[PDB]
Amino acid sequence: NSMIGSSMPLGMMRIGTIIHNIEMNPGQGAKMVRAAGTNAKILKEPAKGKCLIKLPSGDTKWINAKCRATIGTVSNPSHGTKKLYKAGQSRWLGIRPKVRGVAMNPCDHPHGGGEGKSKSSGSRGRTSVSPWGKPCKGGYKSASVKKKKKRLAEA
RNA sequence: UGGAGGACCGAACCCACGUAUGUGGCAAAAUACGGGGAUGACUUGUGGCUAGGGGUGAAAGGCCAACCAAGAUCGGAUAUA
RNA sequence: GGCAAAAUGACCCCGUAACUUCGGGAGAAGGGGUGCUCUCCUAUCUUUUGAUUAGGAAAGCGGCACAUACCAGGGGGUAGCGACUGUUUAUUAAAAACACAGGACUCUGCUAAGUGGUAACACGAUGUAUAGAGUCUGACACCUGCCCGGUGCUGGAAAGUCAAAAGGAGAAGUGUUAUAAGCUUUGAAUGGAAGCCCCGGUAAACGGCGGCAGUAACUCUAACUGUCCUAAGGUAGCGAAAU
Repeated sequence: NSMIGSSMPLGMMRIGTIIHNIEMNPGQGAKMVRAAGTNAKILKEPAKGKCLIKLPSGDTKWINAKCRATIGTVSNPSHGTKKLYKAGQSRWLGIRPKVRGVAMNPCDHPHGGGEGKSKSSGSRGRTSVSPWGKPCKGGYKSASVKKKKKRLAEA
């Protein structure tokens, strides 16, 4: 009897199930997967406090057994599918119009300038860069690779 | 039967497209006649916030007290030339 | 440069094309009618008494003229750019500029990434990958070729190469002594993470995408091949174009 909407610690949870609304620290409060209809999935139960979970990001983590979850995927699966159809919809949600790089005068974004469209060089030009010299394509992480690799190689 | 629309025509309203006027003018940016949208990414009143290598920008090097590729005013300072 | 000026305009009726995303084009275009008088019937109307006001029949009646003044769309055919409504250089540029929903890539497992500050801390967000940030393009349809050699971004192997801290052992100054003790100066074999070096990965990352020389019963050109070079040698498509 694993029934939908119910919660419990993972210690009373069986392998292969589907879950959402996990909490990272023991009882802190559900901060893991929460969005409209997105489902994690457990992978095993070694009785060492930890439980290996596969998250929607594809990657996986270990959560203490005394932590909790909610059976079944979150509600409302379509929201990730509904395509808006004008500008007013964004505006209502809260957005404002976002301006690109190659538009701004060079004084304002590293991609500026040009007499007509252009951004960077054929030798010099580094890549496409954020407003603060940080590059955004290629797999860039900016020395948070330290944190990533530490928490990974804890496996 | 219903009454949706970043729907339509058109005053309030805002905005500022063309011509002519004016060019110590009525006015240090207006007027006449025509123009565009006109339930929406709307217009507005009130009061609060962001302050100069900074703000803010549906991005023009635009705007920040009538003159911004770095405000105003004091001071270094009778700067230098 | 038909700029301006002119003209069309209203209501009712007739009828209305290409095209298509089948919602629209569309007030498409193109026409007619519009006054008042009495009568008839119709409705309607309690504002009581039966008539009055409007509509639509049908007969007059006058004017050149009957939305008579004021008010009030010029329309059609076809390219380019942009999908459009929007926004912008207050106070010479409102556009093809910007945005825009739509698309892809990259980053983030939550003390989330990213941002402001020194720093607490705040935003992110009383949000949790169908989420948030950045980047390029810009509805829709058809589609999106080749190159990772360069710049960047990135994974990774042991090798050497390592800066500093760790520092052998020499040498040297001075000390009876002519050079032991001792202090001191310099040293200086090993030490050394990243990175450098190397091998990879990336083009909806920044970027680049060629020459020659012969060759057919008309020349031509070359379907054919020989060729030099690259990392790769411009595919679909388009084309004296905003080029």
